Amino acid sequence: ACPAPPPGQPDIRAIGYYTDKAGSVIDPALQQQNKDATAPLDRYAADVARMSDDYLRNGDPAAAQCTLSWLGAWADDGAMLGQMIRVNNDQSFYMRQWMLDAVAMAYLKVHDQANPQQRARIDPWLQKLARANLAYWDNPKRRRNNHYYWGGLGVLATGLATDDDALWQAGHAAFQKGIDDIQDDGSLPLEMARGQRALHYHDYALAPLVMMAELARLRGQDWYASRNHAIDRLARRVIEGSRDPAWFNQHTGAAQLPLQASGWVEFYRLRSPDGGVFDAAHARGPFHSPRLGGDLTLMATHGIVRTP
Repeated sequence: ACPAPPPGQPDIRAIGYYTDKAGSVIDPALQQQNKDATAPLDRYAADVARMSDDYLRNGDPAAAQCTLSWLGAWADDGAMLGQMIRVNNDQSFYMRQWMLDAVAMAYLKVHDQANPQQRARIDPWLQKLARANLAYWDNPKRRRNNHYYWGGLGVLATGLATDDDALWQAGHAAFQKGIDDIQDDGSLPLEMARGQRALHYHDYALAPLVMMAELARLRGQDWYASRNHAIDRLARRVIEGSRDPAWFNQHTGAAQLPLQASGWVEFYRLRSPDGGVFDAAHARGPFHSPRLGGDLTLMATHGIVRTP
């Protein structure tokens, strides 16, 4: 049957772990403190991705029903709509954005099996989560780096799964901020500030944008073109940096930590002129990222959704 959903807590208390302004040197103790305070959150994101994956893999509505049941349970519970407790930075907000990405993607993947009683309980929950996140970004004091783009993913997914065109435009807007931040050398001036993790965060900035561009395709919309294919520039710099960190290691004062490019390559393999460049990355194996929707290999090959 459907296993019992964990109780949904209406509060996030996450902890920051970078020590320096570059957001590069992890404090392993504060990182293990966050891993323990966000393990219930991650376990649910993994569980709703896993079951949404299972429905895609074999069509079985039971996995889609158990996914919808868990989401509606956490919607009833008002999960994550509480106080985002500030320990040493905005990690609790970040965590809500990433959890929104996971649950909104997982809803999406199983949305063609939802009763009208499921949508009515799930849709206002995701729309509250999304508008709560957008409100953080209404403040011009908040620098719109990769966090803005990751927030865009879940906002956009909610707008698409709830048929909310103001949330769709909001997502599209963050995507456009991404593509417009991409310089002619393929870099991103704010992620170039991450020192050791400049490459890492370039990759981190790409995955949501690519993923946003795929949700666009679900409405029959090609956003990969924008700004003289600026996403091709950013993708180029990431994949040619996962093998050759020399450019980042030079352009940043710091030496890079090796990168295995994220599962966005699963999708961009099918969209670039020479998808062959992504053969090594592809071979590193089936990519799973709940925050990015789950089984990216599955969704790249057979589609984020079974039916439109």
